[PDB]
Amino acid sequence: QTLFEQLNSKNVNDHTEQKNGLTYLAWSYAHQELKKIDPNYTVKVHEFPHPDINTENYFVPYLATPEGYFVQVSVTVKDSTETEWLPVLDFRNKSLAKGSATTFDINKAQKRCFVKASALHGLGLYIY
Amino acid sequence: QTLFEQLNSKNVNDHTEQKNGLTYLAWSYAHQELKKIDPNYTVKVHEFPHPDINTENYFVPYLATPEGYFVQVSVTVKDSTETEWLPVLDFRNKSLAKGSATTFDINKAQKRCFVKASALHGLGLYIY
Amino acid sequence: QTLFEQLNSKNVNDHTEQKNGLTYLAWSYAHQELKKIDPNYTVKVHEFPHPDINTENYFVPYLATPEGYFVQVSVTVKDSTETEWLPVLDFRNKSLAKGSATTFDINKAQKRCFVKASALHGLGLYIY
Amino acid sequence: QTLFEQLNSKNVNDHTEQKNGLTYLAWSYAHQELKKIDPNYTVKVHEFPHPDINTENYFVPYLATPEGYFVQVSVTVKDSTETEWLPVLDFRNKSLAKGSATTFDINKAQKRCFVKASALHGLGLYIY
Amino acid sequence: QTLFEQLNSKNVNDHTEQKNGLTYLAWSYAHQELKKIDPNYTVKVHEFPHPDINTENYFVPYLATPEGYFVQVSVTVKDSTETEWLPVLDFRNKSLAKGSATTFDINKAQKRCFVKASALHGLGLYIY
Repeated sequence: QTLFEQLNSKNVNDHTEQKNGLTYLAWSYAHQELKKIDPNYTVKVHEFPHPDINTENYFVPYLATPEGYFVQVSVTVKDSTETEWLPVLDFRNKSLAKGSATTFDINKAQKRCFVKASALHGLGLYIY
Repeated sequence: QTLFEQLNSKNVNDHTEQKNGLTYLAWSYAHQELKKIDPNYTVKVHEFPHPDINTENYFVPYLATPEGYFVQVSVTVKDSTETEWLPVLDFRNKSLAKGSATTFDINKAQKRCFVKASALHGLGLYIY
Repeated sequence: QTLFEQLNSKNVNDHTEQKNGLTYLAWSYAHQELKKIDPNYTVKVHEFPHPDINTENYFVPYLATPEGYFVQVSVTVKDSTETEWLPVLDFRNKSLAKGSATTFDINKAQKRCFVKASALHGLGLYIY
Repeated sequence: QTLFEQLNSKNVNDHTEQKNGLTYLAWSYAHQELKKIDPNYTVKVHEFPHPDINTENYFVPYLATPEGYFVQVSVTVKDSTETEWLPVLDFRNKSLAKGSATTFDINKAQKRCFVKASALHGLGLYIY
Repeated sequence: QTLFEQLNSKNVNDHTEQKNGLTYLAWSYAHQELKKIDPNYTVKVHEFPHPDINTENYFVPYLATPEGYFVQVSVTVKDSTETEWLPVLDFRNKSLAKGSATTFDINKAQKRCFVKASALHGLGLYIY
């Protein structure tokens, strides 16, 4: 068949967490399923220059913008790349203004952006 | 036949949400239908220099203008590219002035601009 | 025959909205009719430097002038290009002074300029 | 015969509006008559540097002079170009001083300058 | 015979207006008579740098001098060019000082300078 249809036709319902009334598939499950399909696949978290620090060659792993925070994750399986963006959010799914976000929030957003970019491939597309 | 007519003759009415009295087709449905027609298609969100931050090589994913906010999405299916613009808007469909928009608003506008650019292709043109 | 006469001899009266006592043909209808005649046609919205912001490589999609706002749309069907200009206007068809226009107004003016440039081709010339 | 005589010998009286006691032929009629004679003809609205704004590569579609406003339209039919100038005027046909003209006034003057330049060709010369 | 004698021996008395006790032949009549004699003839309105505005590449269509206003028109029929100058004047045929002239006055002076330059050719020389 094809990668999209094979991956799309799977049930990731069992490995999900209901937090805030939303459904999330854990990254651990996503990491193994793609690993099975393709043994060698790449996950890259983009790094962007920081607006406040002017030191040269200083690149943080997230985008800080005057309006908030952004993350980017690029998942490449079998020579196909799917990029994704996401806003960093609170535990209550509310936006975080400049200077109100901790490093633990960014890491959670980075992990969440990975499982969503994988959903651009057939796996668990129905949840999003 | 042709891509426009094939895509135009589909019913996307079932997968729609009535919010504020407007009809919207979910991106998830748009992502799969184009994926079926063409296995390898590209979605690109344009990035523009930011008016307030003067750091070099700093590119946000939206356009901030003294009059408001703009987003752009370019969808390429089978070597044909359809670009689209849209204003970032509130939950009540009202405009957001400079310094009043959160990152969650931009992401929603980005997703909405994707399904509208896909409607430039035959799919779900009737809604817009 | 010829493109002008074929396009000119059509009834776009059914797909019109009477707002403020003026007659407007919806863009959706214009997008499909030209798409039928020519499968591959281009719509380009011109981008102009902004008078107030001095950042380099900053190009907004409209013209802000000390006297008001202008938009431009270039529609190319079958290797023929028809450019058009229009003033951005209120819901009451009144002019908007510098600093009084929202991004929702510009987008409406951009869509309206598209259907008028298409009317430079035979389609719906009688309305304007 | 010749273009001037053919075009000159036409009755554009039916398609005229009596406003302020003057006679005007609508642009829509002018656009179709020249289109018939010549399928491919060009209309160009000249763009001039603006006296107040010093930004580079900033070109408005009208001429603002310390004494008032000017517009220019160049109509080319069958390899012959007829340029024309006109002052931007009020609804009462009075002059507009620097800083008193809206974008709606400029557009009306641009359309009027087009039908007058076409009158340099035989069509509707008698009105002016 | 010759262009001067042929053109000189015509009666333009019928197409004249008596304003302020002077006789003027309308431009419309002049435009058609030369058009008949020569199908392709050129009218050029000279453009001069403006004394007050220092912006580069800014050229108005008239000459503003500390003593008043001047216009120039060059009419070329059959490879012969006749230039002409004229002062911009009020409705009462009085001079206009720097900063007292509107764009409507300049346009009237431009049209009048055209019919006088044509009178350098035989047509209607007797009036001036």
